[PDB]
Amino acid sequence: SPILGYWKIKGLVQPTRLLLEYLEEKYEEHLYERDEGDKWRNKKFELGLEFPNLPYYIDGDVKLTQSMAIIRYIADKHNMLGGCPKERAEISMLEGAVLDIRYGVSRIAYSKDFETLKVDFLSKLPEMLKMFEDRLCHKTYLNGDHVTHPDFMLYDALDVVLYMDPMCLDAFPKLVCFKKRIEAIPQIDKYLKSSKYIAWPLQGWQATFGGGDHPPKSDLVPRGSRRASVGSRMHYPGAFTYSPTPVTSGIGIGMSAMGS
Repeated sequence: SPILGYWKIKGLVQPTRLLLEYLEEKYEEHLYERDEGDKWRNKKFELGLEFPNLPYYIDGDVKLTQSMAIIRYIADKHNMLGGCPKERAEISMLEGAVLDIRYGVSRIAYSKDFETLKVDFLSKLPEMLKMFEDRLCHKTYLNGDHVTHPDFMLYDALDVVLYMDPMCLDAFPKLVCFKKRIEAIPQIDKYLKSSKYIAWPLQGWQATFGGGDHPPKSDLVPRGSRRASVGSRMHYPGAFTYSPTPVTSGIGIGMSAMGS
């Protein structure tokens, strides 16, 4: 029996949590919360662990660690890494291209001036989110018709990003389909819906972003609300508060100029 260890947070072990789920895998995690920081420390080394750390994993003869060596290992056991050095290069490139955003936040997330480094991260994100959108043209998952580990990596990355700016995906309807498609997976459909699911925090309870015991909206910040309007409150079952509008006023119609 494998025992995945980590904190009771999304962190680095979330996507491996989504792969185990998706592969109907048997495992029992060793969750650690803020309180028991002393728990993991009087145990850390009594694990016969080569390179002590979190997330960890024990398959019996395999006392392994390192955040991403596990997810790949698990992805190895089932022939998911790659068949040839050619495509094994793709998965690692999708992997790494995902880690640029996953890590993008997890460097700026615990900083003092996250609020400022926040604007500059979202500035490169819409350029990164095109590399993944573009790649989905005629593709269920990043690598086509089958699922790969960097899929729960993109899902996780996409999930998190949607907390910084819940608008940074609109221009990307193919990435939103992608997310909605992973969630539409039974094994992933009955995990995000179980107790196992760890919906918070995003990083660590000590993270300026994705931190805390609760996920309220509280802070965050808009901008385009300092100008005119494009809202409407007519049959728009929203959720946030970005009042939509109508497509035109009926049909094409052209011409026109407006007035004020």
